[PDB]
Amino acid sequence: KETAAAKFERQHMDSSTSAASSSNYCNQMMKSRNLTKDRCKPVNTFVHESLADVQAVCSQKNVACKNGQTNCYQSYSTMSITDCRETGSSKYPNCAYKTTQANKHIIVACEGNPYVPVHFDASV
Amino acid sequence: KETAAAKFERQHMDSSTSAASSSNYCNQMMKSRNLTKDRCKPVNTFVHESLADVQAVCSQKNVACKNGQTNCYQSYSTMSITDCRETGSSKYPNCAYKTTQANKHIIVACEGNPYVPVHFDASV
Ligand SMILES: [Cl-]
Ligand SMILES: [Cl-]
Repeated sequence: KETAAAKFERQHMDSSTSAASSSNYCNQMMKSRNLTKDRCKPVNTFVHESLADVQAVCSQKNVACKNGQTNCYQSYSTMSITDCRETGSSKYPNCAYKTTQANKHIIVACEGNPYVPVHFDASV
Repeated sequence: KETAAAKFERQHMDSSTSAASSSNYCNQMMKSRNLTKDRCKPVNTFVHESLADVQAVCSQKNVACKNGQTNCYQSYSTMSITDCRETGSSKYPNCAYKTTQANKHIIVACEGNPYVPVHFDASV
């Protein structure tokens, strides 16, 4: 079984690009990170910063999670992110995504020792 | 019982200001929109655009909702928004919120006739 920290890395980290460079970014990344294996994951955000910068958010601003838990943290700075969301034309196994690049604060849930991101809650 | 459309208006519309003007915006708005009545709503976004502009999103870009439903729409343009999230010092009945102003696309779920926003899904 994949650890929670490792799943977060796979689903939400893309440190190898500064930003989405085209409309096809999401189609490509959703496939390669294995998020379209048996069904199309409807919504998923990738963060274009170093793993260290994202892990650091776990010691930044403590805020409520949307679900009411108290282990969420909001980045002090904005980060480059890409939101991927299925389009109307999307139908497994032919998943199709809209790519939206933005620079926003991120909010992650953190857990464990070391205390690291395990869920992506939202961007602001 | 409040209708779904009316609840969306109460929870998510603030057309009377162009933007949050101070750190106390959320404390004030969460109280006055009756979102701290019996418990502190952990997270809530207000949109600083006309009701008509927000309703119009229901005929803009169709995208997946985070929960996998297909009735979500992403605004073509960015909108002024304020995210309100409970802080660590927050404890009912003394709710306390962090105010974060941003200009982002909004994503809403739409339902009914007329086809209007009934949930705020996310911002991008
Ligand atoms: Cl996500
Ligand atoms: Cl919200």
